[PDB]
Amino acid sequence: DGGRVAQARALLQQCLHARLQVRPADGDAAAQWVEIRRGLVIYVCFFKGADTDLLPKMVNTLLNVKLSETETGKHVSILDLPGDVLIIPQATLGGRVKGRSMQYHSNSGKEEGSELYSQFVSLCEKAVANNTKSVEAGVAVAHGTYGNRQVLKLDTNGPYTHLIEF
Amino acid sequence: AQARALLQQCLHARLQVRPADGDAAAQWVEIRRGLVIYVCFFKGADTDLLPKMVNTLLNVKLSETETGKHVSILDLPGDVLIIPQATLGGRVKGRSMQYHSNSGKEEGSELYSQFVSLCEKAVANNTKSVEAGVAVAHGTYGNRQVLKLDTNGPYTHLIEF
Repeated sequence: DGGRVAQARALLQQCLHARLQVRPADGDAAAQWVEIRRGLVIYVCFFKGADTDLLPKMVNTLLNVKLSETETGKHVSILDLPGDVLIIPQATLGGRVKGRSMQYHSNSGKEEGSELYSQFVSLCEKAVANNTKSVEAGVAVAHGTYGNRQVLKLDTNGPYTHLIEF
Repeated sequence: AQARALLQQCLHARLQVRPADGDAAAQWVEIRRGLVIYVCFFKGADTDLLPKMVNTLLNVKLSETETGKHVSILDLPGDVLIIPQATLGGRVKGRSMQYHSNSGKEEGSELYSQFVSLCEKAVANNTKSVEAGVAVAHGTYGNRQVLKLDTNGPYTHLIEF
């Protein structure tokens, strides 16, 4: 691969339930939240200098990878389970250790990463909306607010965590 | 490649360490404010590099203080929860995963135990950790890792060895 530099990183966990803060408390206004039920949590990090075709490859790969356990114990995709999807921006996955600190030099800048993040979210939403099984079961796609603290509670039957690099 | 570790910051975590057996309820461990270390060991991993691996993970600055600066889990100080997680070594192959480079049961189990033991020893040799009564807890190798996790931002990092 000649040292071809990575383009993104995604971490995938299975959940029974997730609750994610989408706005922090602000004075008299309480923090605001989104939840999902049984489903897939995708944590995403984008790197500088990636191909124009990265996002549809990521959507296709991640929604179709067979990581969700059926009632028989067989592994299917989130689209086939079917289940919810929660997307969490997680640029820290790009951090590389230097002494006792992390460096994030390969990470997309705030504007680039924000844009890629909104786009990724929207493509996932559409892909789920194109999927018959998902639509008919009423599954939902939820997502974290870019730039915020990802206050997350997660309930699992084994997160079954995988990492996929683009 | 020796190993992969995934690190997440928590306020609380609860991990099933024995499944329910008939009448016998599931058994569990917990930590409070702490670090969750998910670990995967590859085939051929050198046991003599495990102390350094422990050293790297317990001393990396990922835990937030009230002033917003970061310190290791030993300086925070907080708890440590170690979760076996060889799925982290999976490589995507179309719609499936391949785990070819992961240690087998015999080798994996042994590395895991040794790592756990070295983490315990490292915390017990840390003055600040001992003064505060922080605990190291660990999952059961090869069981289903039933986990509840409560975070103020998991702040998830990945470190390769």
